[PDB]
Amino acid sequence: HGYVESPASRAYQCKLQLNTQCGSVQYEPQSVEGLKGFPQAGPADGHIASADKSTFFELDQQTPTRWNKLNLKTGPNSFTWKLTARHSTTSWRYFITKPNWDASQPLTRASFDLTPFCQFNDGGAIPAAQVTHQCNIPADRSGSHVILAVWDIADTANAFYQAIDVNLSK
Ligand SMILES: [Cu+2]
Repeated sequence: HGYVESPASRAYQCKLQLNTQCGSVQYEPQSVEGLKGFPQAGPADGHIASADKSTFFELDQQTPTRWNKLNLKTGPNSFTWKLTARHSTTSWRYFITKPNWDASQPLTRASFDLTPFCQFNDGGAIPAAQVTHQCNIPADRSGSHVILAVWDIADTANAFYQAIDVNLSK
């Protein structure tokens, strides 16, 4: 269990009350857990941000103004997870929406570039309670986008899904 605390994920911003009417996830942003195997398997289209758990379906809403967006620059960024339970880990992956994705429609695999812009494969090692990855957000993205951070667990069928709402500039 864990969440991306910086830049604050959509679920974490629900706990901080930067996002409103998120439902149960406000009280458990670390628990956005579904099956691993994304994108070949994993949470169904339209239900990625919720990890396809019905109680988190508020996170599957998508309008241009629904979610509070962090104003980030492209290029070097840092993504920091807070882990409330440090599970044997397969990988951490970071995906970003395609340049011409539609912020008014549900998030699907077609919304995202399915090649993650960076990936860290831990080989089952136990991570620390705070994990930070440094990657370059692609420069060809501008304006409103969603970054999907995915944590694949090595010794279960599960993964944690952390959508992050961003507004990108040079
Ligand atoms: Cu856990």
